Amino acid sequence: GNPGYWFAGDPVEHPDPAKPPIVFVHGLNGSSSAWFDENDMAEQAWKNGYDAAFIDLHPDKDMQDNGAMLAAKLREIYQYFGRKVILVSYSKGGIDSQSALIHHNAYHYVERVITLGTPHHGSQLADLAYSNWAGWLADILGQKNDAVYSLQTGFMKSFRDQTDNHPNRLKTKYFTLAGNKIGGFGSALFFGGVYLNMFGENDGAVTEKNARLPYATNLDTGKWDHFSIIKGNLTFPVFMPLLTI
Repeated sequence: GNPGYWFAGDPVEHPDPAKPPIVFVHGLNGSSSAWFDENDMAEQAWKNGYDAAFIDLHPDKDMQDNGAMLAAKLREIYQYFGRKVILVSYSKGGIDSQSALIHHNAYHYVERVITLGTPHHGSQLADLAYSNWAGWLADILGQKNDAVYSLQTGFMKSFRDQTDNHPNRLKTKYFTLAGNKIGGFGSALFFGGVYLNMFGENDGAVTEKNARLPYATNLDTGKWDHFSIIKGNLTFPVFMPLLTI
């Protein structure tokens, strides 16, 4: 995509003050198109009466650069909607989200954060990419860069240390969703799944245990793989009750 660029979705037919706008945050090596290409998430939000905005952050930069950018654009989005937004963030987007709120003081603009298959404790596949490059691994992760590097478990352990004890952490409600379904036969997540099976239950890219935050409302592991977890028809109804206050 185009980093820094954000746009609002179609205006809701029947607006509701009880329904905060949702800012959708993509993952690693992605863009706002993740919510639209072969995905009905944008439609799920709009048809259920939710206003929304979609942002392109860096597909190739770490949570610090993405956190700073996201925090900057959240100020503009807050001004656009005239109220606090909910973040629905996928994969690395969940980490960029926390960085924005905690380390870049974006908490002022956000009601709550819902993370979908975010490797909050790092990716063993990212560890593998920086030890053994696999052809199939490029399909799950994208090509090696600062963003993939920032997903290593060692790097994430350090991020966790500096974030989980920060005073700003307590100012926002966190919710996590995680999958236990490995990629279907013929998908790159089949390989990632059987590899991650050495570590535990996983969605083909992130282990269920690494997709959680100690202080978050950790929603019961669903039968989703890393790609199916962002499919609107599958997970929007699941986190829809959380889209309140």
